Amino acid sequence: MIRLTIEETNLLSIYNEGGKRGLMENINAALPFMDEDMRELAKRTLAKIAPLTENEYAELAIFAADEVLEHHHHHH
Repeated sequence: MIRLTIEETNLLSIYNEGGKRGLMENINAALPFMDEDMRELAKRTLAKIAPLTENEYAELAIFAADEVLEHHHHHH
C-alpha cells in the first residue's frame, strides 16, 4: 500500500469507478472538462497507480477525502 496525500486521493474520489482502470479512463476522457490545477494533479496521482493493479487500488479505496469534508460540508 502506497501513501497518497489528501489532494491526490480526493481528486481520485471525483472519478473513482471501475477500479483504477475506469478511474484513469474517467480522468483522461474528462481532462478538457476538468480544471487546469485538477488536470496537472491528475497526471501525478495516476502515475502512482500506474505500477499498481485493481487489487492495490481497492486497498486504498479512497482513504484521504474525508479530511476536506469539514471545510464546507456538501449535503449528502
